Amino acid sequence: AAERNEDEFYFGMMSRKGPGSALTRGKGFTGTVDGDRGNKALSVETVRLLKTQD
RNA sequence: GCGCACCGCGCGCAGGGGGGCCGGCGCGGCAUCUGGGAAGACUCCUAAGGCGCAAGGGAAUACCCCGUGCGCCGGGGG
Repeated sequence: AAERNEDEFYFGMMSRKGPGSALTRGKGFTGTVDGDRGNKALSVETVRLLKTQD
């Protein structure tokens, strides 16, 4: 954290959401980067399929 | 009709059959009036925007709140 480069660029930054700050995260601030549970916003046709099943 | 005063009524109670059919309650209609809901698509349809589903974040942690992907309607213009 001391010897980091402020103008650094990685291409995972275009596909990840950073740790933020206490002001952009607020009470839900830990110092970490969130990960993916594999959940997704599912479209309306396939939810119609899943609710005919239900 | 028994017990209580065999110098008395009435009383504690078992309950027959009908009565005053007095009022409440129950059920049935009730031309209207009253209230609520539904309601006509000219009407009302919450606004120039809203709604739904699925994910994401936060909690008064039963409720609720905020703005990503899919859709559904709408206003305006046309």
